[PDB]
Amino acid sequence: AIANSSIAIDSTASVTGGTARTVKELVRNNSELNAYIDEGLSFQARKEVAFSVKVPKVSVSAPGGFTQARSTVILKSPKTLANGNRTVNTVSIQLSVDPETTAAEVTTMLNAAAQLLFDSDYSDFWKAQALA
Amino acid sequence: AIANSSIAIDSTASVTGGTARTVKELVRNNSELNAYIDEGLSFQARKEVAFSVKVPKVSVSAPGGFTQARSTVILKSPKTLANGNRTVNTVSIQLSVDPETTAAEVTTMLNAAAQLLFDSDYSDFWKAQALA
Amino acid sequence: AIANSSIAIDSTASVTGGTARTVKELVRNNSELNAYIDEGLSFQARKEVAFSVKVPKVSVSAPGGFTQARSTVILKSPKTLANGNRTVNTVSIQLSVDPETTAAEVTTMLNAAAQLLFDSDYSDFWKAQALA
Amino acid sequence: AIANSSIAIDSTASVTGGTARTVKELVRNNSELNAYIDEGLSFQARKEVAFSVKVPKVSVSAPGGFTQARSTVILKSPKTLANGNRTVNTVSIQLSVDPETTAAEVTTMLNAAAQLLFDSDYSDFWKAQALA
Amino acid sequence: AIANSSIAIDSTASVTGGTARTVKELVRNNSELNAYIDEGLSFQARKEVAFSVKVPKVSVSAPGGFTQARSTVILKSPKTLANGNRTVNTVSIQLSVDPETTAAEVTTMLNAAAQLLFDSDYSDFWKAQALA
Amino acid sequence: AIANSSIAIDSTASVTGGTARTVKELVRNNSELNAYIDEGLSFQARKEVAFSVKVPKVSVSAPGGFTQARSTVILKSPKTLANGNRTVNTVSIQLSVDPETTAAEVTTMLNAAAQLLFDSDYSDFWKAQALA
Repeated sequence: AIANSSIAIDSTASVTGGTARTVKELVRNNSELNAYIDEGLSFQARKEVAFSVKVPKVSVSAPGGFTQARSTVILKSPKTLANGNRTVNTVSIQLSVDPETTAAEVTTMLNAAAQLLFDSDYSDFWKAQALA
Repeated sequence: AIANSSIAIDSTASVTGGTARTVKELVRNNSELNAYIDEGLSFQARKEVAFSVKVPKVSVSAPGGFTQARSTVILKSPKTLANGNRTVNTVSIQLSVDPETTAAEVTTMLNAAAQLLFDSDYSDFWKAQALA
Repeated sequence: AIANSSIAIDSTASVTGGTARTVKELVRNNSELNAYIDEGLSFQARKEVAFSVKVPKVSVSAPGGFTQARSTVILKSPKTLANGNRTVNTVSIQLSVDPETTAAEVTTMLNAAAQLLFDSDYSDFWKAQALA
Repeated sequence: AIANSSIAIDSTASVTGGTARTVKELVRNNSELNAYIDEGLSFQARKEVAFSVKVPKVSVSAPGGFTQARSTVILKSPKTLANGNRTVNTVSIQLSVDPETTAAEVTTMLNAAAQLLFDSDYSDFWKAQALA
Repeated sequence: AIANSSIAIDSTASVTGGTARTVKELVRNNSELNAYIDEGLSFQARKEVAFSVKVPKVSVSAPGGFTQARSTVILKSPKTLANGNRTVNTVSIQLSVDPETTAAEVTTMLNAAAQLLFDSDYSDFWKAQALA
Repeated sequence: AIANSSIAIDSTASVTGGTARTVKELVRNNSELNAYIDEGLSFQARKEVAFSVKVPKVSVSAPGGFTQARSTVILKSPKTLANGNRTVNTVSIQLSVDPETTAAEVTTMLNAAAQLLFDSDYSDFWKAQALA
């Protein structure tokens, strides 16, 4: 259903229901912030999420003088299989903007990308792996 | 920010306001879709979200037996600089689950990851690039 | 200027007027803090003061026995030029005392150094680069 | 105390109390001016301060054509240890500005850097070497 | 003494002596956290307590799946001897516990372990090394 | 948490939870004392705490005359895991302090160290290894 879909641009996103958890910080080091979501689960099945930041550096290429500012979030979800082996399902979110980018342009990018992974038109692409 | 933030697990995410754009496919093949968000803009200033897919491959030495079902989305965003040059800002979202994962465990991961895109708690992390 | 100038040793330095900004931490680790003075500016035009630290290392062939306690601060300041390029002006302050130094001696040193930053006598030296 | 601190930007700094000394100039050569603060002390315990200037030169890199203009001040504080060996405690202040920088932009930098080493919060960073 | 000493298991440990100091962190380095207790002492005579973690790593050995989660706390209390030189008196504590263990057991173990070091029975053991 | 945690120096540590068990010694071997807490558990499920002393030895090095007097306590709490096997969760404590130390400072150190392990700020550090 990635075809004539629909997405609201420059819109406010909200969340209703669910169970409010808490992101507990574990270690901040090496431009990385390791944390975990507290759902009252065991250590082997947590919801660890890692926040990392890559600050821009001066360059000669990169038309504007500096490399892009990258911000990456990886959410880890341990899954237990039928046999009993443990696997981790991950979602990575990486945002690379030029340092000249305004906060309103980043907000538009953030909100449009949020609906890209919760709008119903993309359900089969994420779950069924269906391009059309 | 990233420290004591709350995320509503297994909630419903919606959108209000904004302008409804259609998204129109440009090019296909192979296991790779290319589209663009139509908002009445020029050819160089259009959004252009891309959709990639990596099907589960039958491995041997892996949990479950197969490799993971990778599904990537990249939203591009052209921006013109103070020197007149042209660059692109991107948001890359990769979902990597095992094929044994159910749709409901995937709908939870997407909703959790979508919240760390638009939740007000993680704003200084994306725009100010402030880990804490 | 630098010739017959007067510096008030062991005085009290204060500030009047101006706008009170908060300074916000960006990134930590390791023995290196990074912050930014928040004055409602864009990401490329923010102050961004950084804090470094070198702890006293126990040497052998040194006065007192250990190496010196180094403490560095670098205030950055973005500036755009007449050709549209971006550069950074910096102020670097390094304090290097022996571990046996008392707090009042460090207070005196910091007061003298601060005086040799804002005293009207040393204005041509910083801006006009006039040695005398 | 480098966290939610406070600094006045574009403010006037003043000094009260203390004992007005005099900076007597010793040697002015090689883009350097050696001087000493006169407190009626011995030669082995003076408050020697060195002023150095590094003028910009033409370049092809350095986006604006010139290297930065640097002004350095080193204040030396002889300390006598318990055993009896003599060490020197130094404070370096290096200001590097692009030559296009206005005098108001330099004044703002100087005033912010002044409070960076006399505000009561950073007292823990300079003496205790405490990042937070 | 040690023999026939009584320990109250699963007990709340209070404390009432006053002199509420503050643990201020200094550096972080590699998966560590070096802090110090702010009591107003000298710079090289303060009590620095260091924290460290050694999060479990998935092994093939370790009958239970993988290594334990050890947490260390070293409290360094410096001392000036009569002869004149300096020495540090340290108190290290480690918590090598299997990651599957619950938080109630850890609280039980922490209380039982901390029930030593202030119980009157062990006073001579900690001070005079009176084993028997 | 660890940052800005308060510890009350020179404090009386009480305990009120009940369940007054008894430490019964088992063996002595070489300058050691292996005991166990009598809670009615099984033979290989009881908690054994081992005490050991390492009295000073007159050296030529050791700036203070001779090595420190160390006292170790290891609390071994056994645990049966879900997989079925058995493991031990241990809490070791050491007091390597210089023999010239008075008993008052040793008591201060023991109170400060035992003020950890039951303080609320360090709960997350001991349980989830939440350094930051």
